[PDB]
Amino acid sequence: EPPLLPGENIKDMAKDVTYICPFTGAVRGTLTVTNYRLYFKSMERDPPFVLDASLGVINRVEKIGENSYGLETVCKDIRNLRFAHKPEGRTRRSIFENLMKYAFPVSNNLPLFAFEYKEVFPENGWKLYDPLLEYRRQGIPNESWRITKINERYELCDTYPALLVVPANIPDEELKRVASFRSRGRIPVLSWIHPESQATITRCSQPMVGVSGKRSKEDEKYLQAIMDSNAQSHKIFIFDARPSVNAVANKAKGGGYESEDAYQNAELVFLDIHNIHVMRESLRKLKEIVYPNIEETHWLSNLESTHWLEHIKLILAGALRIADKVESGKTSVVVHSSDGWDRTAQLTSLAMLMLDGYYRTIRGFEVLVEKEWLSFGHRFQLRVGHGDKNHADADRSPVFLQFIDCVWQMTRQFPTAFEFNEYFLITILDHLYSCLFGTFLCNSEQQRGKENLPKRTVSLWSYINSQLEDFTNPLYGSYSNHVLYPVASMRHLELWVGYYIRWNPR
Amino acid sequence: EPPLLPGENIKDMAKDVTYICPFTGAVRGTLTVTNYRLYFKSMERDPPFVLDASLGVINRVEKIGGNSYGLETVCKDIRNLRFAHKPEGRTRRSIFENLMKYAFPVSNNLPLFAFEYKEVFPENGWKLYDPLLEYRRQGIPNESWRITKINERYELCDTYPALLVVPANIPDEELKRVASFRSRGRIPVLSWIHPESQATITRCSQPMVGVSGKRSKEDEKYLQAIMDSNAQSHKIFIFDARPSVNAVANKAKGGGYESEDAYQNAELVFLDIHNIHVMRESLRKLKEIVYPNIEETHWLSNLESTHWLEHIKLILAGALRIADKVESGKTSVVVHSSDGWDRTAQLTSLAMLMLDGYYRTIRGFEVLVEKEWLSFGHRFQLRVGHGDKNHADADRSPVFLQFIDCVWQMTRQFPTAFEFNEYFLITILDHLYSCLFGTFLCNSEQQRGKENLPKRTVSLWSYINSQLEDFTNPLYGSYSNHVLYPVASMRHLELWVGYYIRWNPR
Repeated sequence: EPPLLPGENIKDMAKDVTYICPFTGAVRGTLTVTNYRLYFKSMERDPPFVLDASLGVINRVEKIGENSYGLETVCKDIRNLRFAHKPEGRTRRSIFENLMKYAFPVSNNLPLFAFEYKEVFPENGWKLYDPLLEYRRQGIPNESWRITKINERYELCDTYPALLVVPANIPDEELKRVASFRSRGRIPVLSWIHPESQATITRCSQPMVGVSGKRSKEDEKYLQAIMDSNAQSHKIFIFDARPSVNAVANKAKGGGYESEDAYQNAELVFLDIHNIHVMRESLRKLKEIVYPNIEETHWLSNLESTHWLEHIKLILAGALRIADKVESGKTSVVVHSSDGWDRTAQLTSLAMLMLDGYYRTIRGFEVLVEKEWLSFGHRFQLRVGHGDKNHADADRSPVFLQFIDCVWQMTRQFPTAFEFNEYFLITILDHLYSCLFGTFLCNSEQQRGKENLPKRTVSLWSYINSQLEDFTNPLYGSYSNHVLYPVASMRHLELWVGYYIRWNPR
Repeated sequence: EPPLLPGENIKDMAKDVTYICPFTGAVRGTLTVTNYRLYFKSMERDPPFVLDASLGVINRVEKIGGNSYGLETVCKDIRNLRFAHKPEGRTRRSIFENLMKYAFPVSNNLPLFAFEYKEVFPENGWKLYDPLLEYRRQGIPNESWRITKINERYELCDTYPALLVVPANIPDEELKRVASFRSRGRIPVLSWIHPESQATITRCSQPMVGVSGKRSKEDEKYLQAIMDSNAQSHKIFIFDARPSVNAVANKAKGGGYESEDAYQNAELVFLDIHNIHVMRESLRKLKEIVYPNIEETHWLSNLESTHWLEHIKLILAGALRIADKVESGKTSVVVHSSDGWDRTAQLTSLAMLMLDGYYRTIRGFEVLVEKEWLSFGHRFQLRVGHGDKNHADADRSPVFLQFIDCVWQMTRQFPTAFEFNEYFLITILDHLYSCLFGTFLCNSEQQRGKENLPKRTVSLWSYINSQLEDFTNPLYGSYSNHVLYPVASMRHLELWVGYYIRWNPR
């Protein structure tokens, strides 16, 4: 039986169930389903064979010689579990239907387990990010950057946070017109500012140029304002995440990019970072060659054909170029993609980790994610698909998992630079799927507000901070050359075996 | 000008020579040729651009016409150097012909620079390996193993050492008959013995079975004697390095392997390690993709298509199986290949590094190489091709470089286990080509005797031991689980960037 959490109770049980381990072979024992997890335990071994998996990691439940009547569960953490029952046992129809029921609460009008979890913690992780204090830590407001309240009721842009930082001399009536030219109203707003130089990383969605080469004076002058806010007003850079050919296909459909005609003091650079469907396919290919068994002779070329490490390379390379342009070049940059909520989050949050050691602290990382991922409107419910049985949904993608891989890469190249360790990163990716906490539910701050998550769920980061000992890097604290420059090369980057090939007892 | 060694003098010089670096571009300065090296130096940079390359690393000197008038030199350490002079300068015909002269002393009846080198060192590295003392360190002679003097005039086997250790009850007249059945007289002689168990690693060439299934009673009974010498007289193992199909092709041609008919108490295992021409091709492919510039997008699959790491895997896997069979299985083993001097040296010396921590000490490694590579008749002159201009020779192969790569792998998987560091391994491979030292000249102990190398040349290991703290591993000394078991997997093994991709200043 499973050691139960507060709020968690057993919806089903089954004896003499066989799990077929592809490493250790067939093994028999007891399969429990709760409203949070799937537990399998076997006293036919020493040490006892244990399978402790939250329902949230389940992507599909499939019906299925020796041991060929049972259940397969495709998991979101790079494994499949498959079980066997008996033809004269008849538990399979009970266990299938209760997994199907409790694995997919959103599909079955049931509560996610985050809402039933009644554990208490010493700190409230929901009070850890204060938008106003984080800007203060950076020195905002100031003479060039003011806080507007125009979006405190989500009227300008319903997938942004309440408080937006914008250039001081641009007033609220001009922002309304700029919102009409930026896809979904996602206008350029301050992510981060350099303390010594006043150079900024701002972020937005794509400009609505379209087939006819449309322009916006106020948008153009908005970008000029960003450039004008920097002391050494050299030039402004615009990093578009997408490949050129994808940005041009966007233009055919209403979107597009900043022409050098219209944004006369701007350099546009395309970063050749592909869209969500590509990344989803990439991870799917990677899962196929890594689990259950790795074919050794074609290992390197199979890995190449997934493109997983090429995508990781490009993402960090993009972040590197942005970071270098702010730090070395003293120049302000504007980061956008199509919708400015997947690739852009990756790009700003990674550049910000390079630039500012605050975000390398456990507490500062929890802020970084809350700010740039949650507050800025990354669509986690859609991207991860919590408790929803449409496994084929085209709107699912590992964009956030890709971010955490890129961070791991940085920890390997700088093992003294982060207060957190590898286990913290894995733990984040366990709770990205688990739905134990409310942290990664909903698609915007506004939805998080309406569902009232802070009063109705526990914050992941409340748990983490009760347990800092398990997550701290012992070697931390002696990297006072405060800017990190990792090497984005196929020789330097490694496959995160720790995460993607962890289920082998070896 | 070059800072000259004792015995080294300038045969030629040339001003306003341009070296074209494929990383940093064109750079101008002074090209010296000595009787040891090629030096290029430029005061048109800081820090001054220096090219310090021994003539021994030069594989070919090519004219370029007659910056497109000059010399190309293809080097043996995974690089090419190319120079430019002037059409109205006319130094090229002087520098070409003096390189051609001094780069290829064996082709031009001239002395190798090892013979002209008159530096003195505190220790004599030629007195470091004493065959008799190393056997004593192992506990030999003893009741089961005696030292014969039958080969002190090289009469039994002219590519072996003077002193051979053989089983005590086999007398000298039976060895003569066993030499007739083992290719080139390379009879099974003791490499290493277990202190606790009396299990042995012995080594030889292939048995001369041939098309007709020939047998040798005394050979068969010789192997029985080896088995009889072990306490727990389990069974004897014979590890043939070659793939099965290569051993059968050998049998068609006079050679072959120990049949289970004739060697009734023996188990034969084939290790699927390919021959010298394959390995040469593998490194050639690897040189192509690594120098000058690496094509990043197909990096992994290009590396796979060299097979370099597959060969490294199989070699270490073979050593692993031999080591395991002695340590865990308490069983004696017999290692052979075709000639028992390339693959066998790789296999015994690597197994011996796993089994005995003495050989992991700098001093012990110098003994390991002297014993199993030099004394046992690895043909370095032919395999490396010292001062010889026949670059296409089919008898050249990186068998020893392959060994050093395998050792590097082991240092990475056990960074506290070896007293030596990466720089020591690179330094060994620098002096494998340099011909500064006498250590890697000639093809046998007998040739080394005739040419009288100990009185006429400096030992590489005399230099190393003057300079131990450049070669010492700081983390050494806390691995008292004394047997190493590396993992021979394409995930665990790495491309030795340090050695093969070192010429980039990055």
